[PDB]
Amino acid sequence: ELLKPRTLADLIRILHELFAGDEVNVEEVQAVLEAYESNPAEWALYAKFDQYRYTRNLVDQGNGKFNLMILCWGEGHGSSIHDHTDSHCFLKLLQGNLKETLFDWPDKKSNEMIKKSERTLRENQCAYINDSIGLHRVENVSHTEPAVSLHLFSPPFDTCHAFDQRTGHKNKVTMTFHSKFGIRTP
Ligand SMILES: [Cl-]
Ligand SMILES: [Fe+3]
Repeated sequence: ELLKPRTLADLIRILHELFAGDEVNVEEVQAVLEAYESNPAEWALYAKFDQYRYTRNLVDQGNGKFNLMILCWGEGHGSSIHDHTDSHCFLKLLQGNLKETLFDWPDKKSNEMIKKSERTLRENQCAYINDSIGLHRVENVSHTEPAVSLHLFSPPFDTCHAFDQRTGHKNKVTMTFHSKFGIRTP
């Protein structure tokens, strides 16, 4: 029975219930993420920015079932085109706006990766992707507003691929945490 999360802590408690088993009800998880109304005071601890690129800030390890993290995007910061390592990805906006550009998996032949579509994800909205759907790039294209997003990855993963938009060629990337549980982790 899905109830509205009252706070980030309540959300986390509900997520531990939704991931208690071995499968994932994507629509329920997305609905509860969307229903949490972002409260900046509740997540300020995790919102640690870097001047030069976006940061990944671990919030909860989901009793091993998921990584819940907060990504902090300075003005003009964005990601590579990337996959999600056979995991679910839920992305909820906590502050600002992000542009999500979708791409299909490349063919073996070296070719330009052409976007399928793009959209603007707005405060409190929750997007979903997995490798069966395709690849994406996420960007804060704002010149004046930092963005903050809440990401849930299940199962957790520490590597993925970045794709060269010019060729479709992929390279393995190891993701690093800027902080864990509010503590800077150099
Ligand atoms: Cl992502
Ligand atoms: Fe992603």
